[PDB]
Amino acid sequence: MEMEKEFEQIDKSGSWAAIYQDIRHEASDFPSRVAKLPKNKNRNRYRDVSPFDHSRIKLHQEDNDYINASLIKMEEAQRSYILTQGPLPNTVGHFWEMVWEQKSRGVVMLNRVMEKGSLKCAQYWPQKEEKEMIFEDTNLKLTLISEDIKSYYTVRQLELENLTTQETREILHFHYTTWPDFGVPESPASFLNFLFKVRESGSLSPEHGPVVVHCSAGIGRSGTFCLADTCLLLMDKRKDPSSVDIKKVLLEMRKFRMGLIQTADQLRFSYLAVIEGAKFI
Ligand SMILES: Nc1nnc(-c2ccc(O)cc2)s1
Repeated sequence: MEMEKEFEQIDKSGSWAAIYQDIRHEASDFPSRVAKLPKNKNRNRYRDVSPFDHSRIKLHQEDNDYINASLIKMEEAQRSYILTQGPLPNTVGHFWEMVWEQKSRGVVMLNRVMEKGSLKCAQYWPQKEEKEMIFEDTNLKLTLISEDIKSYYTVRQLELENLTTQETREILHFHYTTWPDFGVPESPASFLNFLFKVRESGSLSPEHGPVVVHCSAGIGRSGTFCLADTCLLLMDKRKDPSSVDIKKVLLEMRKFRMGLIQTADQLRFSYLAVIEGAKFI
């Protein structure tokens, strides 16, 4: 069923809350035993948001390999994403270790450091060229190279250095700065513009490790970003773009991380973004 018609049918009937609960009811349930170990309690931002054991990212160290991060592997679309939480004061070194080990080119950030008067994630990148950051626990150095500030997003060039080998890599930081404190954006136009800027960079392409995507919990806004991207790629691989079922794509993605899309308003916004983006695809 053409999703644009399914959309008007749900909207006219006001059944967004009913569709969303059906998804929550059918979603996969897999163990997260490593996330709930007592040694990991200070590695988790939210008690109710954990990575499944089968899909979790492992840090390459014998001490403790745990980070709140999942590999979402979309087989038909041929795209992979790492979804993670906003880093904590004691996990900023783990975060950059993961970026290094997984060979990521891009980091996508969909939140502000402060929202609703509370801290949603650590200040995990340098704000001035001449004041670099050193992570002593993971032996990494991070330098701000340049910054391009626009109306809806900021793009930063960073240099990450493995102090152990003196190898360096260029990381691009794509920071969407205008998602509102409550609700979802009114138009998907600036979110779609942002997504196509990330694509243009090469960050989502198979010659690199998976893109790292985060918000505060790494399931709501982060879920919207990967669902829209995968749906638009599929609408292009299929003889009948109309065969793309956004609810079936979301349940597939929920096999890899729990809770993707946190509200009925985020589900509706995801439909809007894909409907509007398809008009350019
Ligand atoms: N009426 C139409 N159905 N499909 C179209 C299409 C699909 C993929 C593209 O890359 C460009 C155009 S137009």
